Amino acid sequence: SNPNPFQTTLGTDAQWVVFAVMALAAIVFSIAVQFRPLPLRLTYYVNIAICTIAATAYYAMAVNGGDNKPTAGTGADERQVIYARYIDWVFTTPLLLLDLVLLTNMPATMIAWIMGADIAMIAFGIIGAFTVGSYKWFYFVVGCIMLAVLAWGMINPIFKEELQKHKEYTGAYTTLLIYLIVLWVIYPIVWGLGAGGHIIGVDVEIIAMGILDLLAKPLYAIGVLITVEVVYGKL
Ligand SMILES: CCCCCCCC/C=C\CCCCCCCC(=O)OC[C@@H](O)CO
Ligand SMILES: CCCCCCCC/C=C\CCCCCCCC(=O)OC[C@@H](O)CO
Ligand SMILES: *C/C=C(C)/C=C/C=C(C)/C=C/C1=C(C)CCCC1(C)C
Ligand SMILES: CCCCCCCCCCCCCCCC
Ligand SMILES: CCCCCCCCCCCCCC
Ligand SMILES: CCCCCCCCCCCC
Ligand SMILES: CCCCCCCCCCCC
Ligand SMILES: CCCCCCCCCC
Ligand SMILES: CCCCCCCCCC
Repeated sequence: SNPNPFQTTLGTDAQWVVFAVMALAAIVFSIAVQFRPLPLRLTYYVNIAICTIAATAYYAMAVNGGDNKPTAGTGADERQVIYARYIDWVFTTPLLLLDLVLLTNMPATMIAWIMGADIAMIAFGIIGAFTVGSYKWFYFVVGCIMLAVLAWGMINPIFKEELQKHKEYTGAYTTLLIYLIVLWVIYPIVWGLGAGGHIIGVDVEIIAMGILDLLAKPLYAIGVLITVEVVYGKL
């Protein structure tokens, strides 16, 4: 029970690796956008911001994680709480959604509640992360419902023509969004096993979310950027 409940040099090394990749992606996108026509540049800037924020967060986690503070719980159930990741997510997950929202004609009211659910989800996550005992699962479950809500909203332009910008390319939107949803559903599983249940150790949770973050940010960004380039080229 509660195995390996503090970050070690294993977790720290993993964070430095993810830091390096996020920083490199931000730099590469920042140089690339200089060569691209103006209508494409917003999408590059969104992804430059995502990767820059993530690099900053991983720098913070790698430099400070060895302090083995703060913690939640006492005695044998005490476990380190890494909370920088939530500060990352409250800014980057709306930007990740924005990547796809930019490919739609969703009205402002709809974008608003999708983004609102997203921010709520992260908020319930960090509150749950610091909550000792069974009430943590109320936060968890409501956060999971918020993921379902934001996903439902993002799904609607797929089959609602009035929400579509360029219908002939619904396929690219659909594919990117399914990729995003698959990855995002893994995050609460990791949280449930780690921050929530104390079933997996802190280094393991670090590595798992490191892998997810690489897939969900710079690899996802490359997919989005390729999509908007190809679509713009065909218009
Ligand atoms: C122009 C606005 C740009 C967006 C606003 C800033 C975005 C935030 C950037 C990075 C967020 C993650 C860094 C947040 C820093 C977390 C601090 C930490 O890791 O604590 C370690 C513990 O040992 C101490 O208790
Ligand atoms: C659309 C494609 C979706 C792909 C989803 C891939 C999700 C990957 C995330 C997590 C998978 C598990 C990887 C984590 C691998 C285990 C980490 C580990 O063993 O830590 C070392 C310890 O033994 C020492 O303490
Ligand atoms: C780049 C960072 C990403 C894509 C982070 C995504 C995070 C989530 C999808 C978080 C989901 C959560 C729940 C649905 C319930 C509460 C716990 C969270 C915050 C891990
Ligand atoms: C679209 C919402 C999907 C939410 C999926 C949540 C999966 C939760 C799995 C939790 C695994 C850890 C169980 C707790 C062990 C103590
Ligand atoms: C949209 C569907 C929401 C599903 C929420 C799933 C929550 C998983 C329950 C984990 C609780 C474990 C308590 C020990
Ligand atoms: C705390 C809320 C942070 C949100 C910052 C990201 C905003 C992304 C733009 C959403 C579309 C308007
Ligand atoms: C040490 C464990 C390595 C796990 C590698 C997972 C990589 C996921 C690739 C998914 C591609 C879509
Ligand atoms: C009408 C059905 C609404 C279901 C919301 C969940 C969206 C699918 C997430 C996989
Ligand atoms: C720049 C894109 C990096 C994607 C890395 C995906 C592999 C993660 C497991 C090693």
